[PDB]
Amino acid sequence: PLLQLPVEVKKTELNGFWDTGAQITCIPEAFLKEEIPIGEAQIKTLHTKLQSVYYLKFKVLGRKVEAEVTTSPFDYVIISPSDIPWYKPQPLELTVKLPVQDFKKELINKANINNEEKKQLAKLLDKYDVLWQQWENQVGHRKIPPHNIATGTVAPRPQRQYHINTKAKPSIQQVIDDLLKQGVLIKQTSVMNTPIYPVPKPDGKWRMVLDYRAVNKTVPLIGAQNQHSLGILTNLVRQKYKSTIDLSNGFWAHPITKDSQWITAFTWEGKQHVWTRLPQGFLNSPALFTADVVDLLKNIPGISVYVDDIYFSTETVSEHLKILEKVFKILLEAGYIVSLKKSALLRYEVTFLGFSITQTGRGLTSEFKDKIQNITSPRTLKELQSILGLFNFARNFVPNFSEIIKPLYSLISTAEGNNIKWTSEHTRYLEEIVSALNHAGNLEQRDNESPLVVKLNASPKTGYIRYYNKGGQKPIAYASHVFTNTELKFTPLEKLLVTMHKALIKAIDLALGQPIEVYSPIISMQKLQKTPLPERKALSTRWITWLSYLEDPRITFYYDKTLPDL
Amino acid sequence: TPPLLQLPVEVKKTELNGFWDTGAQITCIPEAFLKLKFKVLGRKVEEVTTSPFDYVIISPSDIPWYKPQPLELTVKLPVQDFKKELINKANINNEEKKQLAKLLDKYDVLWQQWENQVGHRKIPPHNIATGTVAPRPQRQYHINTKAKPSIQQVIDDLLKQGVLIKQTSVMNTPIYPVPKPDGKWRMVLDYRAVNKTVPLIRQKYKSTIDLSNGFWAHPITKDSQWITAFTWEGKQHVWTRLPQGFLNSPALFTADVVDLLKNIPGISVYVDDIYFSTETVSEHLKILEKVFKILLEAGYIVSLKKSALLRYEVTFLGFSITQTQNITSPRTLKELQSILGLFNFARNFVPNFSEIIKPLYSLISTAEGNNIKWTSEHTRYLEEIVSALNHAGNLEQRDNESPLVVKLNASPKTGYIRYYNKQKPIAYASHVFTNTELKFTPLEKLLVTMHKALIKAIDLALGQPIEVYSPIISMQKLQKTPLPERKALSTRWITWLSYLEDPRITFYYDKTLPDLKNVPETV
DNA sequence: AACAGAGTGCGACAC
DNA sequence: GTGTCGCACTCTG
Repeated sequence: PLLQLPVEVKKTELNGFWDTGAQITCIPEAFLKEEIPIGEAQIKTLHTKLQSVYYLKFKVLGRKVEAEVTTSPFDYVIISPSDIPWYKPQPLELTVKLPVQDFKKELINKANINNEEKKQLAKLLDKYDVLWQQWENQVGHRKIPPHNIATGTVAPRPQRQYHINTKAKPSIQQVIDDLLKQGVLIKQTSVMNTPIYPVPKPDGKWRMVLDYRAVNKTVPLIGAQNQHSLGILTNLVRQKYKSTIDLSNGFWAHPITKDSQWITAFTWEGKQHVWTRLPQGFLNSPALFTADVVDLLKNIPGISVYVDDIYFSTETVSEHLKILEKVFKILLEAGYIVSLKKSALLRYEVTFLGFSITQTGRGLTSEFKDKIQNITSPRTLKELQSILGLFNFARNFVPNFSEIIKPLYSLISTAEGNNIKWTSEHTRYLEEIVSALNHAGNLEQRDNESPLVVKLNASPKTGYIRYYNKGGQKPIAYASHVFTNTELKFTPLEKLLVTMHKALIKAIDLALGQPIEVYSPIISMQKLQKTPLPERKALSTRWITWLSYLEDPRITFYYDKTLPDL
Repeated sequence: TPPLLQLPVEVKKTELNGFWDTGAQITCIPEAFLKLKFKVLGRKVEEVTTSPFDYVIISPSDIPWYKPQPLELTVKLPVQDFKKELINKANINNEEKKQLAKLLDKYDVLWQQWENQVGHRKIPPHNIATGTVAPRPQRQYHINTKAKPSIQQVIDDLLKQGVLIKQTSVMNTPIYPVPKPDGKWRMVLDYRAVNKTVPLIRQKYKSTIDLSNGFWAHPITKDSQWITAFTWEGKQHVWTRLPQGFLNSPALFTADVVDLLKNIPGISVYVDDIYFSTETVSEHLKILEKVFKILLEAGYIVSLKKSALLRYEVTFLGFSITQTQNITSPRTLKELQSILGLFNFARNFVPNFSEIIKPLYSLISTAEGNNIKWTSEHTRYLEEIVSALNHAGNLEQRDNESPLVVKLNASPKTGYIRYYNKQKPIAYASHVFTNTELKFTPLEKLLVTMHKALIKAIDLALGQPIEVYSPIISMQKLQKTPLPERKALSTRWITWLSYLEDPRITFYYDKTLPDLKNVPETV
């Protein structure tokens, strides 16, 4: 199974894709630049442009052929099937077929559109039936040149395979046989060999990931920075109708060069196999994959893609359906497929990257709220760091989070070894955290076209910070700073100022080039510049940071006569 | 009428940039491969030799199917309307003005007719990875969505010319966008973490011709490209040329034009501008053709919009190129009081200061209230204190071995800088604020007087380190700023970042000499 | 016995 | 003191 056909043009060799939807064979423009056009016809593209028809001879699979071609936007050949009536690809048969008709039916009934709009929806999914995952372990075929992932200078030491869990050996076995049939795996001896280590899932199945740490040591990390879960969450748009589309087995769609394949080798039940697409557990497999998908969809407005999960939102369902179809088409020509089960399209609210995007705003999921009620008091340091780490996820949703978490954070230094000094008063602290997070509010998004309002204030012990959009009533996020020992000795103004400094470090990124406005209990900034030196208790290096903000043009300050306290 | 362009090549599973020269029928390729048959643009054919650089020369006789086309970007500037403006702005005699128009039109290949158009120097490419330890890759935050299509069009244009290519690198530099005056945005590359790992490298008729994006005309070697990488729309983009914001890119840029024009006397280039002056209009036009020819042959392109010529007045280095201390008397006690503070530094290095300064103290005390009476004799006793300080009073000569300390400050209408040597100063400075500068904020006033104090500083330094002392604070914070709070900077602080990234000069704030109300200099 | 990003705090050592 | 940079844990795909 090639699923890409060797095509030879002008004594050169490209790849030809057999497109049923191709009314005409296209061809890269570099080959038609010397030929004479024979006709002009409107040609269907993603963005129906009028192209010119040619007459060219070439050969596919080695057999001479010839017909009417046209210029292609890509470096590969789109093939009208009528141009090669002798060739016919066979269908696709793996192990377990999925209930794709059930996936569609489920996805429509959950859709928040009307019955007339629901019909428009139902037609669209039956139309792109070729786009949805139809078998277990079905992989797409990305039409990009293969990656050379073996960018190393020193060779890695081969690993002896260690123990595979017996409970996983049937699950991997089907995957390997399913991946072998689609050409993803190849039986091949190799210099390198790495251990296959399945990771569990909530369902009885198991994942194909491998201990690639030895290989990872000899390969440099790709420096691209295209995963920012917070930046997406804080900057996505939240109109009426929202939807998420989950790519399926995205790694296994990116081809890797043959010379780069040996580094992926692993041993399974006696024989040594070699990956052909980006394997899982490899250090550059994320950065390479997520680069391609985020590059593909950049021009789709209002979109947000995290690795293989795609969110967007519009106000009217009519536009949502147009953009949705545009997305499906871009994925299909690219060679990607979509898991319909993992995705949900058209709802007043949907959960994205661990938060629920309700019609009112970004909030904590019910699934998370159950996660935190169901914790017991910790017994070891690792347990303390897990309860702390889970709590930390929700930090932005309560005005004074950094207070109630401090008594728990302090317990890890006083603890010696893994044993910890938990008290009845300590458990009480744990309960207060959960109740505030239980009753925690709903968070706003960042208006990328409006100034950033940052309202700050401080008490003798800690300093509080809330962010808003100019005139916005619900905050984007909460923050607060516990004054350390050295900060406590500061004058009340210097406490306000070290609170402001810790805000602006964050608020500079939050503005996205917009202006910034500061509301504070400080009457005038100019009197602060001339505060007597025998009055300022903090060091001079802390006062150059604070005074520098008065010189930044992107920020102005304001006095707000609201909520003083001490 | 835009000019020709290069073509992508690839030989033996190796990606390379390729260039077309009409002359040679012998292609040449880097020798490292040759321990014949290869593809260019996708089509493949076979007669080569070795090349001087990592670049490839193609034989045009080898690829008949390829006929180059005029250069096409996204936005075409009105080249003729720029040409007529420089004609109409030329305060020169009319028949000569028409003759210059004829010369300007003759070189439609030197001017830029395309937004974000780049040139190309046939110089050997620059090895800019001259550090020893690699910079730590840097993280990136989400970009303002309104800023993306502006930057995307700029990147799309740079990709089509081959300036930017999509390549994965080990390193990564942040990118932050900033508003332009119009509705578009501008891309900034925050190369500080990169910069810290690499070693640092007049008459009647006047004119200023300004090269356009000269940085992007300098090829950089292939093994030095990885360090320039930034991540746009989730893919890493690598520069094939000197990037804006790199350390040694301004130095390597202007060092090329001064040597291009080394044989022409009287030139004065600064970063991106070119300065020439002549006695007549006949000589002025003869040098234009001489200078324009060198630029074309080398490979730059100049923007007619940003240039000015044949004017009795031009601007250059922030000043006015015209044709070919002291104060004003005080009115209230506040003016006189800020005078005493100005010269309070001099009590240390001047022997007879107490007696000269005694007039001032007596006037402040005798006249109660805010209404001061200052006799016309007091005005003359300041006339001596000015002239006494500048002439020769305890002024040490510049020591070429020691670093230079410069303390600057400004009044509302005038600016006052001074220079020491790591017991008394070297020399003094004075700037009167123009009508545009007079409307600035006191910070902005105190800021132009630093630029000007720094042009003389780099002159009087003779290469030594520099220490700047001003009432500007964020200068010193920007100098040493901890990396958790590094972040992005506002437009004004970028130009001074270029000065700041210099490991030789250091900025300080000392809090001395306030003078909010000092009467201006004499007219 | 896997990967990458985001986030947080702690903590030994630097200066 | 302020500051680096490695570690721990959590979340996301």
